[PDB]
Amino acid sequence: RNLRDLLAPWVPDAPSRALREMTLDSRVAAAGDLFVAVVGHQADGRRYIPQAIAQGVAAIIAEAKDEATDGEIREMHGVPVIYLSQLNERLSALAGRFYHEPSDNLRLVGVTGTNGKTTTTQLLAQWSQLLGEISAVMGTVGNGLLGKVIPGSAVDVQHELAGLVDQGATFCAMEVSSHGLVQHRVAALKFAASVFTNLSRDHLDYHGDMEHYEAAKWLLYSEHHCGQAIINADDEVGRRWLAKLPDAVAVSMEDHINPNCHGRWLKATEVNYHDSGATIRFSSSWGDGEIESHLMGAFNVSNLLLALATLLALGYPLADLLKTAARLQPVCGRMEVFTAPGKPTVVVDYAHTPDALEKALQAARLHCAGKLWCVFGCGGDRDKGKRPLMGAIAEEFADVAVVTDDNPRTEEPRAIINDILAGMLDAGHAKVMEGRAEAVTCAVMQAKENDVVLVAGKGHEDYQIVGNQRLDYSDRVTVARLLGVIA
Repeated sequence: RNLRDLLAPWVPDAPSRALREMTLDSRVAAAGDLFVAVVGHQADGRRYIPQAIAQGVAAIIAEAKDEATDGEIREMHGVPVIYLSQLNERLSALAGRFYHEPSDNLRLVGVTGTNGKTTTTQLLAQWSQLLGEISAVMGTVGNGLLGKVIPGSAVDVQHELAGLVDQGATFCAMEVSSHGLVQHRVAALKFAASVFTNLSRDHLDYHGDMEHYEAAKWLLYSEHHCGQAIINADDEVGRRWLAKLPDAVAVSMEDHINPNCHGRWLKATEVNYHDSGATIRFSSSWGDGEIESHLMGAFNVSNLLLALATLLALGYPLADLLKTAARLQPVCGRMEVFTAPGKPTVVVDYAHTPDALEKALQAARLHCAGKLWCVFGCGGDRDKGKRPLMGAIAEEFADVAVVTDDNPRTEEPRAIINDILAGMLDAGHAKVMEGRAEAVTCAVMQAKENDVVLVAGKGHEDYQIVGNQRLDYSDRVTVARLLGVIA
């Protein structure tokens, strides 16, 4: 890493300096570092140029706005200070070059949209790895090689990606936030593929507003190296964009493929939702097939189909994808199914809000031939507002509501339960059982073979907070033990 080589594409004959790390934060800028001084929200890193120099940085790259001409090379206390216009816009490119273009040295897939981003990202990484990649994820959860995810600027994005390259990653599935995209955080990344789980947004009922929204986003995407575009056609905006993008892949499970266009497509033709997952029959421009998914709900059918279409577009053979599909697993604590011979199906899900609980129950229902049971509670010493709403939801969308404890903390456990019951039309029809373990057991042992039991609120959060004590407890382990299987 040399300053001169670093800047060669933009500033000829920049001074030669060995560079250590690249940072935006003057507080950590150390001997040999490249400090980058940017202007943001009510912030100007140029203020800290003296501090960075005093700390022994090798060089500084700074925003030119109001202070210098683009490419102007200055010298302060012997330290090169090079000014660049539109530095925020160029930061990704600058960092890309600093870190030896990590996105040129693995297959990067970007996933954007409001729903299904996390799951689709995980499925991409999982499936590619089953096909022989060493895969990684970058997301809100965290970054890392698959199964080693560690819990944000354009520089951090490039740094992290370079870290993954160093660890031997050949494939990375990256969640891209709307905000991140707008702030140029992935501007210089070479995406092999871009997955659009949806393109619609709330608050755009005015035609003028939808037009502006689409224009802003279209402009943004036009400035990125998106690679192959894989678009959910069950989204209204998705369909409109597909009509303008003849090389994009159209994906649907609700009959939104237009065969007249002769483009690439993938669609579910039928789904059988059963106890252990979904049997998904699909047709595609690559051929037809059947996948045995071990994921639950209609949304996860969509997420799987998006991942499949993406990997097909990237050239992974259909036969190999089909051969590995049955090994795709649920995201940790998310609609995780446990089945056992002659026992009810049990789903462990993290849902702990009204909206999430409703979605979870709707998903579980699709796999439920018999009665749907819902075992849940609400956290103590937190906002009480959700309590009656979650009560109402369990009553409406499940057949049997089993109300129990979920991290009561220092609050009277039965008071929390009463708050939940208060939201129900017929509280008397709910089952109340305290001791969460006991409640789970009640449901599992009483449910019929063709019933489904949703155990909501925790996912893989393996503790129960009672008073001030974080007690060892796991829904997954409790469920597995009851069913005679291994969590």
